Amino acid sequence: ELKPKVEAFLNEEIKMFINGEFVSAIGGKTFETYNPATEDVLAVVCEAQEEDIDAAVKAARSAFESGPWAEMTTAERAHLIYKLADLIEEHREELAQLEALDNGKPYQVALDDDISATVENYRYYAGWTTKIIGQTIPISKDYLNYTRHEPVGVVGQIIPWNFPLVMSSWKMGAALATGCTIVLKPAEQTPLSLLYAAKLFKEAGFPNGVVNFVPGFGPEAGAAIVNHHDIDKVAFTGSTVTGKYIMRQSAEMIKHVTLELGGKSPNIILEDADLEEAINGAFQGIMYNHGQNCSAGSRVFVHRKHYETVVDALVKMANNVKLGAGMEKETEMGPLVSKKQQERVLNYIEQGKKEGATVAAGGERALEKGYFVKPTVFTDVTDDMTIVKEEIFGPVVVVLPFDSTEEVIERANNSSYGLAAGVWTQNIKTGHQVANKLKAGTVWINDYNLENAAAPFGGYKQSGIGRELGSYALDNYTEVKSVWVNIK
Amino acid sequence: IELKPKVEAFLNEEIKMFINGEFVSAIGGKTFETYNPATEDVLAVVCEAQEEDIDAAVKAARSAFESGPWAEMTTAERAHLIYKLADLIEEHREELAQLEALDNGKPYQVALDDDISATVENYRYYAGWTTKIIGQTIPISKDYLNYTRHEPVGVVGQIIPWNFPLVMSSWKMGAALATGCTIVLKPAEQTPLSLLYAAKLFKEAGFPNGVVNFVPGFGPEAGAAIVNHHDIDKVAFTGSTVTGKYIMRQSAEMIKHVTLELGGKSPNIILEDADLEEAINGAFQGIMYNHGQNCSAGSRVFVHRKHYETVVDALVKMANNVKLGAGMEKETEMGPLVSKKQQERVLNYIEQGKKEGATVAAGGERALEKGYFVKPTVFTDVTDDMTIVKEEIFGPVVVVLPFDSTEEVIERANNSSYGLAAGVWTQNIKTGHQVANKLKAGTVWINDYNLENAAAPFGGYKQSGIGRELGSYALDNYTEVKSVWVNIK
Amino acid sequence: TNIELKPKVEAFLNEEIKMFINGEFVSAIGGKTFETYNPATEDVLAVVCEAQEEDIDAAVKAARSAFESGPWAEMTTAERAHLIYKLADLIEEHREELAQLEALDNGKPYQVALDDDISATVENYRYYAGWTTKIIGQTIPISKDYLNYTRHEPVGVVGQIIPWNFPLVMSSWKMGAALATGCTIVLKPAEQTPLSLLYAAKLFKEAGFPNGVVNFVPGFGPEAGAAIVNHHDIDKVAFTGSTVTGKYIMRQSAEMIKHVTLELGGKSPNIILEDADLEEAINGAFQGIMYNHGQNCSAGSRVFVHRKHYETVVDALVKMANNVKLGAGMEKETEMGPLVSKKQQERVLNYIEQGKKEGATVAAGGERALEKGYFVKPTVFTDVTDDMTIVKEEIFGPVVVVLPFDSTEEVIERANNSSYGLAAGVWTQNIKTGHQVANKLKAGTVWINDYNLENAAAPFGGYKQSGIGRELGSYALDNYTEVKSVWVNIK
Amino acid sequence: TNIELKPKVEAFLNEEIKMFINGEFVSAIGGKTFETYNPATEDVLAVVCEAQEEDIDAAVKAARSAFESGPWAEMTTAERAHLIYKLADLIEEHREELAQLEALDNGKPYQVALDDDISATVENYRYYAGWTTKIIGQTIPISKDYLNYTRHEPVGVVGQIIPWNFPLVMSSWKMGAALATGCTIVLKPAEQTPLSLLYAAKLFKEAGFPNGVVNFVPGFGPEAGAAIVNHHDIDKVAFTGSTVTGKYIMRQSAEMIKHVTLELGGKSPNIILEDADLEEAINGAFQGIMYNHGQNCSAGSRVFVHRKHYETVVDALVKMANNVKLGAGMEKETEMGPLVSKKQQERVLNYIEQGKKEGATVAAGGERALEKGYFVKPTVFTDVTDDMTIVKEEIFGPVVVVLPFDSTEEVIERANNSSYGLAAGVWTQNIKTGHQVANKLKAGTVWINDYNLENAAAPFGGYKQSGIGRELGSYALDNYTEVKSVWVNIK
Ligand SMILES: NC(=O)C1=CN([C@@H]2O[C@H](COP(=O)(O)OP(=O)(O)OC[C@H]3O[C@@H](n4cnc5c(N)ncnc54)[C@H](OP(=O)(O)O)[C@@H]3O)[C@@H](O)[C@H]2O)C=CC1
Ligand code: NA
Ligand code: NA
Ligand code: NA
Ligand code: NA
Ligand code: NA
Ligand code: NA
Ligand code: NA
Repeated sequence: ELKPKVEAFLNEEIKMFINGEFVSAIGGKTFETYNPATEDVLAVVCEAQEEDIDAAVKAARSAFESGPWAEMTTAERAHLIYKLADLIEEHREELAQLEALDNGKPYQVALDDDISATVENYRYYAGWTTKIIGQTIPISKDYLNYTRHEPVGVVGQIIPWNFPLVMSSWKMGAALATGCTIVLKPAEQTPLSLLYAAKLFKEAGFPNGVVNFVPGFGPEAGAAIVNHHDIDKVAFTGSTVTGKYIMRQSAEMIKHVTLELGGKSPNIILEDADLEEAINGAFQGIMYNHGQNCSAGSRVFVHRKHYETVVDALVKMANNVKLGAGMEKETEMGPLVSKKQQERVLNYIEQGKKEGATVAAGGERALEKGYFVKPTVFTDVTDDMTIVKEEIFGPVVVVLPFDSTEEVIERANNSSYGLAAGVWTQNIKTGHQVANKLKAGTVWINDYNLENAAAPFGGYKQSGIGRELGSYALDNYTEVKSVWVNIK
Repeated sequence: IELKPKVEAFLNEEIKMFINGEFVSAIGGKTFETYNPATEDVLAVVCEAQEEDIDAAVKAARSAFESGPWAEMTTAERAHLIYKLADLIEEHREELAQLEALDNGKPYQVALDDDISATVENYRYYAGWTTKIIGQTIPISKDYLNYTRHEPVGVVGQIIPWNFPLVMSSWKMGAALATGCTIVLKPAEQTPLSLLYAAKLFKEAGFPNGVVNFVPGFGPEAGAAIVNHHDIDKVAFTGSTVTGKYIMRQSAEMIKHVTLELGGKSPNIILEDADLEEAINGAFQGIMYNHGQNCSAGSRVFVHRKHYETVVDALVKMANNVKLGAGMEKETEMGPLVSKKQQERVLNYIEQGKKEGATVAAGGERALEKGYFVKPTVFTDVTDDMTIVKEEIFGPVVVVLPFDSTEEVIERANNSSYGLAAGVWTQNIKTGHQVANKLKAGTVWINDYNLENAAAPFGGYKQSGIGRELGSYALDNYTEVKSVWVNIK
Repeated sequence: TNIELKPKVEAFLNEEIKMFINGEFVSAIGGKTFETYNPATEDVLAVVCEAQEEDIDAAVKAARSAFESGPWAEMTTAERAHLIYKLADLIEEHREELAQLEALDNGKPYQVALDDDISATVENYRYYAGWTTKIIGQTIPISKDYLNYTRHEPVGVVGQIIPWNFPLVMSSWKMGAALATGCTIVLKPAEQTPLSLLYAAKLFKEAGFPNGVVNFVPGFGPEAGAAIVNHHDIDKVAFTGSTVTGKYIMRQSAEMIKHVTLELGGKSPNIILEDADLEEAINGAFQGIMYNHGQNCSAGSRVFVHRKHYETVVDALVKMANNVKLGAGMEKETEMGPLVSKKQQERVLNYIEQGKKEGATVAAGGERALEKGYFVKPTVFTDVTDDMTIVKEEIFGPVVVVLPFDSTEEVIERANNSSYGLAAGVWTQNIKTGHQVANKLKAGTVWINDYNLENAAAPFGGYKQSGIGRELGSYALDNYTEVKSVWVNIK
Repeated sequence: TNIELKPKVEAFLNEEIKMFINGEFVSAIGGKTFETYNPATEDVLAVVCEAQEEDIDAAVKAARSAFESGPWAEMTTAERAHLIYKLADLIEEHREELAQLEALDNGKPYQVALDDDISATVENYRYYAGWTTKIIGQTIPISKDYLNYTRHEPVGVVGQIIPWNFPLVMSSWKMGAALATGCTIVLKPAEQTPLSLLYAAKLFKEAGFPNGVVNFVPGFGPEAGAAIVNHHDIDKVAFTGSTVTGKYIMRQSAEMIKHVTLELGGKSPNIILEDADLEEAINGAFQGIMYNHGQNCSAGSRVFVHRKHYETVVDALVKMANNVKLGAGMEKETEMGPLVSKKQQERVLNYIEQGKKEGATVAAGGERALEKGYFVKPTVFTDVTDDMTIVKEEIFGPVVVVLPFDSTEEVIERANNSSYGLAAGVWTQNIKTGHQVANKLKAGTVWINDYNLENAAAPFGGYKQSGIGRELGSYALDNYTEVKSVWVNIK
């Protein structure tokens, strides 16, 4: 049941946020975001067009070059971010509702995970503002040599629909900590939590233009950000094919890019694993957020000695999953985010059936309505298949037996992807050895799907370029200047 | 200057490629010619890497990265190999400086004192990094050990231009090799000699087979095969902004990390309170160093109105007094440009200048009987939207602009797609740092110009580059950060 | 015209001031109390519980327990960070109260306490709260056979002793860094200035610090102080004060092989070169020594002036000194309050007498001021030589010596010819001179065309006998940690 | 079977061993000399000039001048890096000669001196040579009004005292770091082991070090030693040795507010858990203590064993103990040499006697060995309790105590119940337990499924009474630096 501030918010046209003001599109167009558990329209939103992206970029450029954002001390900047975090925490329940409704995930996990992490991320990054240090370099008695880590300037950010608010925080936390200004676009299907959070940027005291939110569609608002001549740097998270596109376009202006694409991450259960823990880790690893997770462990490699114990257990778990609307207290898994996604993963499940794999559970849709799909366990698979090699992005897992550690490493690494990996073993040497050999940005030994503001994440190979979170994200938003002072 | 015996021996034969630790000819036998730009005579004939050879280099590098000594070796051991390489280059210093003078055209004494000495210092610097490329331990929670590993990216493909051939090979390889990567490297068709000579030293220093692979040839074939290679993990390139676009565009298809150092049109600013004597020398050397074939050349000298007339006079005199000649002639101060193609390209820029109405206060035409030479040139009476004021010429051509206020010169300096470097001349402590902070450029020299060192990073803002070379910074380009979480609950 | 007492201050002062141990406000085990005075009036400001050895022992046991188990030991770094953040928010909420206490107890002007001290306190906790999640060790690539990593672990129970010149802010320098690393604390404010800290204690409780993570033990140097210094179970010591007392602390710490951090005095030089911007340099020179009544480690107590400008600077510092409005801290027109105590006033008056005895000239001030309170007139000495006591020794009063010089090489040699090396300032418009002279001065901090600037992010401390180690900045964290190097065989 | 002397070693020993001060080899000012012995034969190995207080003064003046002016003060970081690298190349070229001196002078087996000590020396200089160009300070973004930056300056003239157990390699730990930062050195080798260092001195001269940058003063603790510790012009001190002497060094340093780095003893525990890999763990336990004849600060002198495995490990260590081939270092079959001196033999035999007196069982060894030279049989004590003197104190001989335990919580408590805290080893195949137990042990270094691993890149040092500070790694550089924070007003 709706919180009064959520009811109030949804009782009207959702404005975009530009130069510190809530505004309609210049051309006046609007679009609809739906509630995926019911298919009804949830809200009507102002539709950012190229001309609006261009007003936003002008606002961001002004805030970066002159005014309080440019003049502020690092402590002052830090306090703004810290105050933002406090405000988000205060509106925690309203934001969790907005995510549960717009995105579809269960309210309680949006609150406990998503919202909670957004808060922590902004607090972490506030801490960095006064610590982005450069170097003094002893080279010669004749010169003072030093580097300055300057903000890159105006940055364009594109956010997908699977962790809407949290992902906005990854991107913004680091960029704002360096002193940049932002032009950010949420996904067409999940613009609500961010647009609601814009009230909190204004209230925390952000100067006008520091952040600008332009909801809209990829090919118009999206592309306007990527192709914009006055945007200094771009960051994107999405499909590998759209990633290729952003990079291609960014080339035209020798523009730095940061991308986090998808994956087909392996979750490995070795013979000496703690089988109880590994099975729960294997199930959560794919099923968390309905499989709508870049780093989902969509390949559970299990040691031949435990294939059957595991495959059984995952089937019983997969059946037990209570599907429902996110705003229902008993819902464990919600629906996918859109009809397009629902089709897209149903078409993977069949494409896989037509390829010869068999279904130990799921493989269809769920409930009377909503963009739902049953949690699905595939069995009898081969490394060359479509469903083994490609990111499905639904709650579908392929389980593969193996007979040697050297084999599982080779097969785990035989992929164009390399976002993440899990390794379950109790042996100290094996766990480090294997994690060392896996070609992925993040490896969890005896766990899976753990993220924190302080630990970087991202892909090797076609899973991305660069890293998000940690100190590391900060380098994406900086231009290093080397100053030499002749003191001969 | 007389040829060294080891140079003579080297040029007395077909110049071979280096792949998998062996000197070899192109698989299909093709060869090409490199010239002596001061004479136009062929200097040597070289084996010509084709796509298939790049394929062989890449497989050798893949194998040396995945298994064998370079993969097993301690950081100390890798470091010592790199240190032994530097000692060897130092030993062959005179031979290498000769090759560079003959093949590139620059004067022998500066190749020795500058290029070859910097190459040695860069490898020594980077050897020191092997044992210090540290990751982090991150305290987050009592229930986990969190740590990062900075792993070498793998096989890296590198393309270097022709203006600082040996040194630029060192910028690239120093950092890559320090992280544990393996290299497929392509020198410019115009200047493959110093690199291919130096290959001997990689072998003798004890590099294992395939750790480094040198494939000379042409951009459209050898270059493209590197850029497009499915098994090359990361690429680095130095050159024109236009080819840079190409490289990044191509790298997109594989989600491949890029490092680029492109051109510039760097401002060199003389403020009113500058030590005008030192400023004049810095202005002149900032453009004329290496015949202007320098990314960071101070190609736009901005001069406070009060001093404009005075420094234009001096740069004109200095221009007209430089001794043009063959690099291997001891009286030479400036050699020719690198190729007929560059000589015409630059000449074309000067014509466009005159035609756009700028004045030629000095130079403006070719020099001597043969060779790709161009007279030092000073353009005057110029304006911000002129082709010559805005575009990288890459020859010994300067454009001199007067200005009236500091806010003005900052704005006009920054009004460019480029942002590689800048010079600021002032004796005031506040003005010098204030102006340096406001310039959009990777490197600013206060009361100096054109200084590089292994320890200080270099690169561009805007369309002058992505990423940095030199210093600790370069290392981040050759690494993949891995975050490991160990549940200890 | 009086600044009106804050109701919460009045309430605080209306009762015995308790100490803080294991999360509770308590009296001393033996019931002793001591008096703290208002140095402007000489009246008693409050009666405060006096910590004895037995009380330090109780605080150390509490701290030990909070470090070894309990929430502080189990909390994530984010959670520890949030505690620090909220404590800085509470400090800010009580900004006026805490500034009135500084003014009343220490003597300094209220507006300065507010704008400087309290605000710096707040920022210092905010800064350090940011470091909690960022205190990182290394992964070291050595060999394929081993995973090599280091951990920067909190050293443990830390003993901290704070002087009286910047009471609250000094407590924050000490505690912010240490708390950021996960340490637990036993801290002693100065006998003369225990109030601001004991009031602050309400705020540590309110923010939610677990029991015993911080422990405040007011009292005397020889009983409470020495008990901290000499305690078998305090893992590390931090101190700021006199160079003589510093020696004692290090000598005692030798017996347990205990890491020590110390910030001691100085005789910092403030150098005006020929090409200085004279108007800015005169103001810097005057504030450099007069700020906080000269009760400042880094005070530019030696003003070196290039021969050309010497007389011009002397005349200006004389006029400025004579124009200072002295008065109580809690009075709005006050620009410079009294010295912290009778003993300190007597100490500086003696130094002035020595200066006169030794042949120096009192160009201005040089005696006590007003009817009541520990006041001393801002003082300017001329006709001094390098071998004089007043030029070599820390006075810790609003007293300055002015010295002319003829060359840069000379001033650098004279500035460095001292046992001290806390700070220096250099005034010159020339880019090369600025940096060259900063490079040559043996001081932990050098201000070029400024003076007395401090920030949470920038380290502070002494060369030579001005100290060991640094406070503030990232640097201050390493004094609070032990480095553990872990080798994991992965062969 | 004797290892044949190298011509150069024979030529060196053929004469009086000179000291090295201001780039030249010279006699003591007062003509005094002392004898260093060969601990396997008890014969005099060489006569060496004995540095007095007057000699140390000469060395300090030389180092001071080298630090303040001349080539070392003007060299670029690359140039100073090159000197370090060349020195390492020279050490490598004389590897056999240096390993022979170590064996002869210290008594350790030649092959070990070679493969270990002398190769670690080389690598240690190569490592620190690489740091020369990378000792960076910070640019700190604080305000648009200022450029804030720090400089990590060399502290200056550093006094270094090194013991006799790893002569040459210890000199390298200390000088590598301190030389990388740009400091100058006054170093003293142990009375008993001056040869390898004085021989090495030729290499510093040959590598091209400027006059005075390194100065070697061999002699005695209470004369040459104390004079370093007490010199007014030495800016920092570093010492390795006994707790008791460490206390003295820190007490003396207090007088000048001088930074101290100390590595003292330990009683390190080597823990074998129930799921350990027993074969690996037994070898590691045995080597953990027997390496270098037990003359090792980090020696696993307390072998803790899980009850299940206690008797198996005891029998195994008894058998290995009695199988070691004792002999001269210069004899090819030698596995363990003598102790360094009659005095050290008398001390360890004393300890063994006390062990027997307090009720412990000598399961093996426990007496002297051979007919001449300072040998002691590898010894294994059982039937031991935590409060015995041999369990608590550092023996510094090839003596070990074996103790069973029944829970992991118990062994952490017993291992940590010590004033020492140098190192620990943990043997277990479980990923969780390894890290957990490593995290809870209070030791500077923890090896998981190994023991006695050292590397230039990894820090080493003690918690508690085992020391202050760290050596090796990037960390060791901080000990040789003074941090200067520069503020440039750019308003
Ligand atoms: N900042 C700098 O240091 C440099 C800037 N430039 C800029 O470029 C201008 C023209 O010179 P130009 O050499 O034509 O510039 P390009 O950018 O085309 O070439 C730069 C280098 O890249 C190689 N190359 C060319 N095409 C490809 C390709 N498709 N794939 C991979 N590699 C390729 C060339 O090899 P090859 O020589 O074999 O053809 C050359 O060594 C110069 O006047 C200057 O403005 C050029 C060089 C360096
Ligand atoms: Na929606
Ligand atoms: Na990639
Ligand atoms: Na050529
Ligand atoms: Na008081
Ligand atoms: Na000191
Ligand atoms: Na001896
Ligand atoms: Na200690």
